[PDB]
Amino acid sequence: GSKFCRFGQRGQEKPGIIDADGNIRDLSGVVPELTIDALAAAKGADIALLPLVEGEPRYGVPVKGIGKIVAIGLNYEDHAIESNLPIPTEPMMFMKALSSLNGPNDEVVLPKNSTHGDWEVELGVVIGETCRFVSEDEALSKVAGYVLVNDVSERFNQKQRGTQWSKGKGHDTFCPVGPWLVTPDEVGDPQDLDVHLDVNGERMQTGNTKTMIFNVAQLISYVSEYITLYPGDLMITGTPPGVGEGKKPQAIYLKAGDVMELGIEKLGTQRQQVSEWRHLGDEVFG
Amino acid sequence: HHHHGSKFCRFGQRGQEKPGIIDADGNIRDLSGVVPELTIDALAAAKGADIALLPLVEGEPRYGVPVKGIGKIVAIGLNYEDHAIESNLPIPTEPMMFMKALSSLNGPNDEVVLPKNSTHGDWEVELGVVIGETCRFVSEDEALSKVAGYVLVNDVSERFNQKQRGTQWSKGKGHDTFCPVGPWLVTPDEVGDPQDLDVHLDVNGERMQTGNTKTMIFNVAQLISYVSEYITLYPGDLMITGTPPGVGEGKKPQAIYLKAGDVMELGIEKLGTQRQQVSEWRHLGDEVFG
Ligand SMILES: [Mg+2]
Ligand SMILES: [Mg+2]
Repeated sequence: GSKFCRFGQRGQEKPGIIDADGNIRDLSGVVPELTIDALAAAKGADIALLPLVEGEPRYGVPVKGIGKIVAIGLNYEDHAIESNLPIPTEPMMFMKALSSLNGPNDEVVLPKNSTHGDWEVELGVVIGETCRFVSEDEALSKVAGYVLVNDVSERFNQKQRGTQWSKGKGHDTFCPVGPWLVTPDEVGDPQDLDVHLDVNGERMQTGNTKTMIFNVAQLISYVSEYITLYPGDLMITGTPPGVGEGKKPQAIYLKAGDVMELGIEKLGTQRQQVSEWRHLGDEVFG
Repeated sequence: HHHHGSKFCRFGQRGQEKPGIIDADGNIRDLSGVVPELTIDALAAAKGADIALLPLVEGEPRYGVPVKGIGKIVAIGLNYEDHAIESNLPIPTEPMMFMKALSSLNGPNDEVVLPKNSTHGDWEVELGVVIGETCRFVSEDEALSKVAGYVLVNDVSERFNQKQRGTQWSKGKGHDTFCPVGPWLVTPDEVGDPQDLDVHLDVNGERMQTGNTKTMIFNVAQLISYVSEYITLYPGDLMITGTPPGVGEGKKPQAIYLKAGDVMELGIEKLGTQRQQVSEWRHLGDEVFG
């Protein structure tokens, strides 16, 4: 067993594992919650003895207890070329507000009066062991698994209200994560995964993680010199070309009624409906 | 449910802190018989506790972060009018925001460990705001009602990592030990007006920063209201609201920075005091802070 998930309504999710047929099996008999500490027991469990889940439940964020999210800026060489930007010599880092975390298929709500909402399919890395000044040679051994991410962005809030990108990155619902935490033995080389994203069934982003400027090991090593990564932390590693902001002749942005569909090889798929802003009340996402 | 305010704290070694309240004589009183931990959800029961009945805490225990469960830290850039004048910077038309990585959180008097090869370490005394109720597109008129209390903060900064390794400030703000918070979570009825509090920070006994929150450009209510349109603030979240003039980076004729052996001492009216000793980098191993 190498694909883990969390299923059910928000705030009520249960731990699960994806069997060889693609069905969810309930892990509640083995571990109470899918946390990083629970991975060893969930990885050792006998799948054929776990009950099948009924009712076609919602996928939640596949790991409970993500403490913070570190985000990487320009990190695809073919993206740098398409934007006519220089190759960064060290990775741009910014924080992806934890309150943006959402389920993989959950509704994406555009911010108030937003006309610059944008998509960013990204490889997410979930840390398994504390990363504090870790060498590049040892970095990948600190990884618990990989996840599919959409780094949803508001380009006006990101770039036209100051120099700090996080202002356009932390909105409610702007970090769909999942549906699977896939352990490294199943993922293989994280630097050979096909990546894609469509909007309304029209392909917008195509790439492969081989063209990352800083690979996952380089990113973990660098980040750990500035910000300690603890088990459960998520790092989102940048996006290939094809974001709406870069479309020619004119940029293309998200609008109400759009449907985003994205996937990364071995990490499953996401589908989000995009809705216009409304006041989301006392809802606590994640 | 009285309207006189409270000074809450957490006391003990790391990972073993207990909930406390400060009495009028400055003693710590043990709250463990009333609530098991000093969380936001615990505040209701904690504020109704009769201080005179609680045990005196003996000895001089370490103060921890005064509230458990801070989920994230939102930080403001330039936000004191006198700082804008001393730096000859424009008065902002909207607040600069960045995120202070949660792993920088530390107790109020805990050692500050400089990152590797740091010669640009710097101090920033700030008024911290702990959120008590969810803030989502909240108006200025209702913002302060969402506040659980106020805390003293040092927004410790590595100016080279902050500004000379790219444009994103968080890279020089998230280092281990770079957000000492405390010693007290002070509820609004005790603080009074948050926009009339004296602020200071000394380094090795020499006064570096002097100010008063009356010169804030965006007041606390305006900051909460603005931030809440871009990022939802949940109970327990911390917002650090900027710093008065006198940071080391701004000293004339030459900037002055932290070095191993330096002592930072800071305070804000009604919020207590902090003291941090500064150390050269070492590998902190598997230690967890906060
Ligand atoms: Mg991104
Ligand atoms: Mg500051």
